[PDB]
Amino acid sequence: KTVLEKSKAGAQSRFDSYGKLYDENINAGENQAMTLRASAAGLTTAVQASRLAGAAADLVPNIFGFAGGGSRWGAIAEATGYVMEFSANVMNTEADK
Amino acid sequence: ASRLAGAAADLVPNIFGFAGGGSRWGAIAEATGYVMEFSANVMNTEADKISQSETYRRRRQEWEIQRNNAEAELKQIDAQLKSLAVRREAAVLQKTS
Repeated sequence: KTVLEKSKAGAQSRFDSYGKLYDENINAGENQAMTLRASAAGLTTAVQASRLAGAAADLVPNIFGFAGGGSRWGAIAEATGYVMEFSANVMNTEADK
Repeated sequence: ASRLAGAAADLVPNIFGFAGGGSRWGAIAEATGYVMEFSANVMNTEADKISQSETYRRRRQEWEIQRNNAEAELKQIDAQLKSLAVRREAAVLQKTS
């Protein structure tokens, strides 16, 4: 009986240890790190978007004033700017989270 | 930070020299500098210092479980040695019989 009781205690230790880890899905440190990356990602995205929008201010009137594709020579760069600077970056950011 | 402080210093007469928001075209650059060079930068930096510490904490937790498993076995074995000793005495009594 004593041997079985020691076995029981062994299983009980494992049960409680895995129970606790299971319940504490994400630790405090892990939550702080996730929070910081999420905030940094938001800030980073805001910068990429602000930086592009700032530049866009001098491109928009050329985009509007000229007609054509390759012949405008600027609308494509701004459109592709948005696609890589913002859309691709946001998708990858969300995928990582 | 020192690289940014230099770049930010260049904007002081451009920020406090103009009343307005985005139309200033100064503050945007200062904000893109600060937010990406320092705020997002440091938050991500700390996020990895934190996850590295958590990585080690999780590793210790797994080691704690394995140590405890071994400990439980040591206790079960001592209990088994005791039950065997009793069995041995019974064998001695059988010899007496």
